[PDB]
Amino acid sequence: PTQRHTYYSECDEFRFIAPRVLDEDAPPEKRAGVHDGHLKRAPKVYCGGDERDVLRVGSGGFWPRRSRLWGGVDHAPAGFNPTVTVFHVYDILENVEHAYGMRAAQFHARFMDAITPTGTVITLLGLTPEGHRVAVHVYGTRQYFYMNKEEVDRHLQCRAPRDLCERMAAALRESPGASFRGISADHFEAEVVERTDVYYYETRPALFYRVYVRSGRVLSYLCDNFCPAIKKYEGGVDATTRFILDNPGFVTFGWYRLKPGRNNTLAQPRAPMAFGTSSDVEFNCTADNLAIEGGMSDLPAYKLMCFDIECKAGGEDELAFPVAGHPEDLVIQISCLLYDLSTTALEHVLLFSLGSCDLPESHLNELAARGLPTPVVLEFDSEFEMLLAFMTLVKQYGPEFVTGYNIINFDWPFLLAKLTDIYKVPLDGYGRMNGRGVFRVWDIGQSHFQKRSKIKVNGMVNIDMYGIITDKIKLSSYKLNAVAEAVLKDKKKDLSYRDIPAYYAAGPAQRGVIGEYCIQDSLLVGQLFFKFLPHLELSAVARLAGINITRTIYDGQQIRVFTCLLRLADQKGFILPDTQGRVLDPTSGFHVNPVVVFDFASLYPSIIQAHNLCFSTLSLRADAVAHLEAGKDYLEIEVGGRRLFFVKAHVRESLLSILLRDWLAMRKQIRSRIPQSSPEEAVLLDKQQAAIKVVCNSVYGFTGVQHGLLPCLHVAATVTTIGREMLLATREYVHARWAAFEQLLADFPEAADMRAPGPYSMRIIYGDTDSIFVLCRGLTAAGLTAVGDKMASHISRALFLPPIKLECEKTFTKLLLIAKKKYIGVIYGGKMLIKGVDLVRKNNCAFINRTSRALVDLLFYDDTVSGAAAALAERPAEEWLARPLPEGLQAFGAVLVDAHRRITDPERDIQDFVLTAELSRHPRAYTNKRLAHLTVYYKLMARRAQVPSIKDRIPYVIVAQTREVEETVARLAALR
DNA sequence: CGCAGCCGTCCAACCAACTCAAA
DNA sequence: GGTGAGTTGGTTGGACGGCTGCG
Ligand SMILES: [Ca+2]
Repeated sequence: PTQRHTYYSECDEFRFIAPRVLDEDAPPEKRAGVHDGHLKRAPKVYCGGDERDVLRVGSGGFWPRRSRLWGGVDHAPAGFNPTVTVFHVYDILENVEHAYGMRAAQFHARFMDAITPTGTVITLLGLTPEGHRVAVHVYGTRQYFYMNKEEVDRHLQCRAPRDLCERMAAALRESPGASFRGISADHFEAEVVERTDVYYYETRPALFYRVYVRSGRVLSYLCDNFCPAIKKYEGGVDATTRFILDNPGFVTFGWYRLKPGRNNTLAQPRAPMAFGTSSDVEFNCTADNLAIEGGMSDLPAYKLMCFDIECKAGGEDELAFPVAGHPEDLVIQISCLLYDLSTTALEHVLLFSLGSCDLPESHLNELAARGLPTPVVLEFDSEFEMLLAFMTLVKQYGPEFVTGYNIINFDWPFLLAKLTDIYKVPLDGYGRMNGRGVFRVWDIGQSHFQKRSKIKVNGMVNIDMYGIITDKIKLSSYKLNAVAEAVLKDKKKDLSYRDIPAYYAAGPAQRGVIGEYCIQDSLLVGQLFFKFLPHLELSAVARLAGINITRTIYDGQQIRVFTCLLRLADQKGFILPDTQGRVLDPTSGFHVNPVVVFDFASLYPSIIQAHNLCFSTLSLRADAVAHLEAGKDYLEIEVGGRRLFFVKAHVRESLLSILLRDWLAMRKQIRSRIPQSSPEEAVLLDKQQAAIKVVCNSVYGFTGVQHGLLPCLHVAATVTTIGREMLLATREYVHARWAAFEQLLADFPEAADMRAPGPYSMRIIYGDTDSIFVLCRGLTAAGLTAVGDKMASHISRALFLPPIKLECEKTFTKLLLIAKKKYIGVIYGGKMLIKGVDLVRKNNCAFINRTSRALVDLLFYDDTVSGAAAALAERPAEEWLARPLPEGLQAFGAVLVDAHRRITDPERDIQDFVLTAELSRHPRAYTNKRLAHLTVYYKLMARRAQVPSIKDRIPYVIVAQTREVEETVARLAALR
């Protein structure tokens, strides 16, 4: 081939690592540990009693393939050549081609020029509607950056643009390493343009050199090593972003059409021996050969692989957590389920097994009954053969989407550690590209218990359902079984990691039980994936933000806003510089008068719009605004000690304000269609409106993150300053206008029915970041739910400006304020809401958890306890030491007395009082020694001097000093 | 009877182990 | 990616108060 394929298509030799337990009639002395040594035969697969080599492609293969090429052999049917008109892009790659490298391919001159002598090529990855895999390579996208003309001319004595091209070329030749060679001024194109720096209102338009560069590597050097005295603009912008922004309409995910170019040129199909990727067909084109295909929105037949690995620790402890760098800690099985992402149908069930494995009739009957495919079990003699066969599947079937549970944190890191460290397989050919592609995992950072990681593989969207579900569903435990019982309501089986070595050693039937359990977990995760449809959300954000779905997952929130801002800033002639290097506090207490929550709809975005906040409307200096009129043409605001100014929208409209304005218009338009739309559309529209929400809410954070892409702490500080002043204005208005019931009634004549017995008062009692809680003494809760909408409306007219809206969320009938962001309350509908508090403690026993709930539930649902709890707030805490406790709390005390009785009673259901831990270590002293579970294992409290199981959970219950348990532990301390 | 020394008790801070959470 | 797991429970050290001994 023209570019070498770097994945394995042939293999004669490998490091054979396999458990000695797989050898039949081995004596017990040999039936332990692993073989580890080289073997000189082809890697091999056994399936249903047939054998094939792993890397043999042809008829009879034990797993499906969607690969045209294998090791440069074209396995397409004779004369295969599908016409491509429309195709759906899901991911975009950017790579440097060199005309010299491609000289043996049959490419037209108009492509060769765009890579002469080098150039970035954008590769669109997709399917046709018939399910043919396509790559379209787009030529001609130069990256570019700007520098101020007067600073450049003065700094390095340039007269005309080709001088700057020579200066940059020289700065490449003279690099500290030999990293840039073959350079000329022609690697650059430079032109003079007029632009304005995005920062500050006073800033004049100036002449900049816009410099075009052929490679992101060349750019990254000039934007760090060349004239660092001169500030640079948009040097961090990648070729993908330039491609998406420079062509109106274009998207990183969606349907496209091939079409004639400006000189009636066409896309050129590549020959098979010139393919860059594992695709059925490939094309060269330029961006004028492309258009969006409007009216297509159905996803094509992409394939999803859901996978899960089982591992067995092979060292001195068979029950320790396995470590990939220890050769003897093996991958023993991999379940791999292949779905069609468009129909949601499970198409294949593959189980890779080290050692023979016979799946149970029970399991095979259950799958057949559920209508699912019959599993193919693939058996391997060694761990290398298995990992190579899984990676061979990944390259040959090429699943566009991959999922699993903790696949980023464990399964991929363990596999790729094994493949790179133990075995020495180059991963750069195992993605969509045939070599030199990204295939990498990395650790997030200093996070020691929560080991967390990211992955990028070219052309493969990794979505981990652990990430999706932790980001969505509030749960006590995120173990996959706990999630299956919570989300799918489905009580599936367990096999412990402690059971696995005992099962694995027994024989093929017991290794089958490991298979059943492994398959079943991948099925649960597939069902979770197609419940949440997370690809549709990530797709929606990718389309909206103008970034690929890969960056949508693995990069932060900032790049989303940055890319949108960059498009808009360009339209308006701005350029973005490359970044260098209290009365609201709750008096805690219990309220039995209704509490209305007012809450600002999207406070920070609505402030940004209302007050026209932006980089480009800010000023720090009065002579910037001395020609304008105060209050009319600009806002003045003291923020963090500085006097900031922001010109109002009719002087200059904020770029942030325009982004937010336009997004919220789209969100309305979509949500207006949802009730009319067909149920297939209704889910898509729901994903679109959700994508817009997360992008809007990220604007505030984007400005506030220092050393971010485009920071402006003055805007973030003004947003939060205005937010604080708005909450106090809300409090002052509410207190001043509605001091007396008559004033409320004059504004809302409904209040005549609402009026409850006793004194009327209406006071703010808590104020969050963007909500206010109003204690409505002397009003009934029922009508107050409705009057709150009209109050919130009236406040939003009297105060504030048209993008800002205060809304009535909810009415508590009873509320316990505990602290900032901690409260419990019962809503008017009877539902209890708990915020910032856990009433069940994970380390406590059932007796304590249930009794804790009983006390809180009684405070909220017994009005006698509620009223008496309100009476407590009449006095300081110390005075209730002297005075008798208020009448009505006796029923609350009664639950404590009852629970106390139930400790020291016969017929104590001891099972409610069982604490628990798993011993895990060896059972002797360590440091702290007296760990309860050790003294109910080793120095056993109640019973004989040893306990059978070292790695499972010790149940234990505390008991009285008795001159019997004392003697037991005090003598066991001597036995020791 | 007063003062000094020693012992006991209480409080605060730090360190270690468990938990998921993958096996 | 910047903060460390939270959490608790046990152990050690320091301070304060009370009782006993000595002058
Ligand atoms: Ca997993």
